[PDB]
Amino acid sequence: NVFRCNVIGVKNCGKSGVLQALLGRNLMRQKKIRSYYAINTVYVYGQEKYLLLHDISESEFLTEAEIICDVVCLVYDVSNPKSFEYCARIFKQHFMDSRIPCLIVAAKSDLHEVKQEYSISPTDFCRKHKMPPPQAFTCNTADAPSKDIFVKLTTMAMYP
Ligand SMILES: Nc1nc2c(ncn2[C@@H]2O[C@H](COP(=O)(O)OP(=O)(O)O)[C@@H](O)[C@H]2O)c(=O)[nH]1
Ligand SMILES: [Cl-]
Repeated sequence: NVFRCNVIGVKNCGKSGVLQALLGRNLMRQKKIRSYYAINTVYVYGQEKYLLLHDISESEFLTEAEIICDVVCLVYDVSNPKSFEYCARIFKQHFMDSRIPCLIVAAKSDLHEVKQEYSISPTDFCRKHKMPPPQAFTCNTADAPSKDIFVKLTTMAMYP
């Protein structure tokens, strides 16, 4: 089965990097490339699934067409202290009452982590809203980026 995931975060938070990481391309190969969607096979419990990622550009609000999905990937940049505030805002605005599972991903984990300019820490925010702990991620690797978050996203997408 095919599952859809909306990747949401500020400009230059690493959304495009997440999509290309699904395609198995590290940051090194990405920067030598001149879509807002990405799909690949993801295996959960030995079974073949398809995960379709949607790059959602930073905006004031999301339309009903942008909201519908099987799982939401809230991406913030650990080197950008204003990145998580957007994720929290979008969540409360569209997904807090949607019964759609959300996963907060701390992208660019290879960089130095700074204090986010939000009243609630990303860790506390996840605990407050029954969400999994913030998932560390980076596509700036020697080999292909880890597909751990994609297995987890697909797993959550299989919720009824
Ligand atoms: N160090 C590091 N830099 C990254 C990573 N992912 C993206 N970047 C850099 O962040 C910049 C913008 O990221 P981008 O993928 O365009 O995010 P987007 O605009 O939200 O889709 C690019 O110049 C990338 O080189 C990462 O995992 N590690
Ligand atoms: Cl954007």
